[PDB]
Amino acid sequence: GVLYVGSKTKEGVVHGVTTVAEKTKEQVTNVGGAVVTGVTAVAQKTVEGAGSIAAATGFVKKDQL
Amino acid sequence: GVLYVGSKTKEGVVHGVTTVAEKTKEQVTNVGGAVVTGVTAVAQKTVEGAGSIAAATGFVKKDQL
Amino acid sequence: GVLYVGSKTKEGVVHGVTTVAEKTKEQVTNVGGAVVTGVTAVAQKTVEGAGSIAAATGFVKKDQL
Amino acid sequence: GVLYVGSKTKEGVVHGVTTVAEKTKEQVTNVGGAVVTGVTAVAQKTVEGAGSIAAATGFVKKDQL
Amino acid sequence: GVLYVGSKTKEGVVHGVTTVAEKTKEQVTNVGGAVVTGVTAVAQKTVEGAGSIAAATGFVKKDQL
Amino acid sequence: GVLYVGSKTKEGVVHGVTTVAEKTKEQVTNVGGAVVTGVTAVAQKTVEGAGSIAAATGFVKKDQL
Amino acid sequence: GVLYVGSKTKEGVVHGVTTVAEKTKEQVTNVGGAVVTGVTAVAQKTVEGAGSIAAATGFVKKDQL
Amino acid sequence: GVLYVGSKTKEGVVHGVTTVAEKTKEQVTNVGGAVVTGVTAVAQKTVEGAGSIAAATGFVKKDQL
Amino acid sequence: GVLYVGSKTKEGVVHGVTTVAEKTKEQVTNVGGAVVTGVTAVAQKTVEGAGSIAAATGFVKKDQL
Amino acid sequence: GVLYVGSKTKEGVVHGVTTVAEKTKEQVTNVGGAVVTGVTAVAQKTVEGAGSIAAATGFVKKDQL
Repeated sequence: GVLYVGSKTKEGVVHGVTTVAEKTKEQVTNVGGAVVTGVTAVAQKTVEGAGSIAAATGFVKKDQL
Repeated sequence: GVLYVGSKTKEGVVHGVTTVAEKTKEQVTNVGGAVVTGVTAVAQKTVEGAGSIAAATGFVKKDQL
Repeated sequence: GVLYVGSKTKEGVVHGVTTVAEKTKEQVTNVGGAVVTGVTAVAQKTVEGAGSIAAATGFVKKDQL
Repeated sequence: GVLYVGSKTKEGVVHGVTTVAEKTKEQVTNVGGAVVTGVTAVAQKTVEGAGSIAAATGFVKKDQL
Repeated sequence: GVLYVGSKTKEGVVHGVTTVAEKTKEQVTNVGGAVVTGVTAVAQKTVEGAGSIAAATGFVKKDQL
Repeated sequence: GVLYVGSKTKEGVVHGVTTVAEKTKEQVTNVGGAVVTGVTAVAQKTVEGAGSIAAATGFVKKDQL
Repeated sequence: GVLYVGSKTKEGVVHGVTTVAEKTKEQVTNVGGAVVTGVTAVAQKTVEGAGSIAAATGFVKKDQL
Repeated sequence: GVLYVGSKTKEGVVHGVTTVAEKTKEQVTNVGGAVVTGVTAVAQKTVEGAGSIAAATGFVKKDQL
Repeated sequence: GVLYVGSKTKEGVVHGVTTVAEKTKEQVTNVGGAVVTGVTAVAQKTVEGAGSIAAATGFVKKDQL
Repeated sequence: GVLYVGSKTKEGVVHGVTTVAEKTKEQVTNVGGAVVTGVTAVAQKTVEGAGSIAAATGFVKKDQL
């Protein structure tokens, strides 16, 4: 069991990520893959089970078992 | 069991992500894949089960088992 | 069992994501894939079951099992 | 069982996502895929069942099992 | 069972997403796919059943099992 | 003299001031003065003349010359 | 004289001041003065004349010349 | 004289001041003065004349000449 | 005289001042003066004249000439 | 005279001052003076005239000439 009393629990918390990103003449050319160019924020508590993937940012899988 | 009393629990919380992104003459050319260019925010608590994927941002899978 | 008393639980909460994105002469050319260029916000609690996918932003799958 | 008393639970909540997005001469040319360019907000509690997909924003699937 | 007493539960709630989006000379040319360019807001509680899809914004499926 | 040609002049312009102000149990007790608690927006071009006051927000004067 | 040609002049311009101000149990007690608690935005071009005051926010004067 | 050609002049410009100010149990007690507690934005170009005051935020004067 | 050609002049410009100010149990007690507790932004170009004051934030004067 | 050609002049410019100020149990007690506790940003170009004061933040004067 789990018991909290009068507590202030902050679990999986992302506070105030400030970004001032100035670019000029940007070019991106992806080809059949995965690209992430930006602010990201993932918060998780519990992930269970055989063969599990959690908060996969930019994941690429080619499986041929 | 789980018991809280008088608590302030903040689970899976994303607070105030501020972005000031100035670009000029941006170009993107994706070809048959996955691209993410932006502010993202995912909050999760519980994920269960065999073969599970949670909060997959930019995920690419080619499976031929 | 789960029991809360007098609590303030904030589960899976996305608060005030502020974006000031100024662009000029943007071009995007996707071809048969997945593209995300924008503010996103996903909040989830519980996902269950074998072979589950949760909050998939930009997901690409080609399965030929 | 689940029991709350005098609580203030905020589950799966997206509060006040403010966007000031100024563009000029934008062009988008999608071809047979999935594109998302905008503010999105998804809130979910419970998803159950084998082979489940939840809050899929930009999802692309080609399955030939 | 589930029992609430004197509570203020806010489940699956999207509050006040403000957008001031100024564009000039925008062009979009989709071809046989899925495009979303706008403010979206989806709120859900419960989704059940084998082979379920919930809050699918921009979903594309070609299945030939 | 003043001459404009083909111009886009934006003089004294206040664009899109967004406010999400959540309060709880506020109390104000003014006594014989000046109080401003709110969003304000004043735009002016030209003010002329001896002894002039322009866009006075919260002004208090007791003059006994 | 003043002459503009094909220009884009932005004079005295306040663009998109975003505020997310959350308070709880605020109290204010002014007594015979000047108080400003809020978002303010003043834009001015020209003020002329002996003894001039422009965009006075919170001004207090007691003159007994 | 003043002459602009094909220019982009941004004079007296305040762009996107973002504030996320969370307080709890604030108290203010002013007595016969000047108080400013908030976001302010003043833009001015030209102020002329003997004995001039411009963009006075929180000004207090007691003159007995 | 002043002449610009094809220029991009940014005079008196305040860009994107981001503040995430979290307080708890704040108290202020002013007595017959000047107090400023907040984000401020003043932009000015030209101020002229004998005995001039410009962008005075928190100014206090007692003159008895 | 002054002449610019094809230039990018940034005069009196304050760019992106980011502040994450967390306090707890703050107390301020001013008495008949001047106090500034906050983010400030002043931009000026030209100030002229005998007996001039520019961008005075926290100024206190008692003159009895």
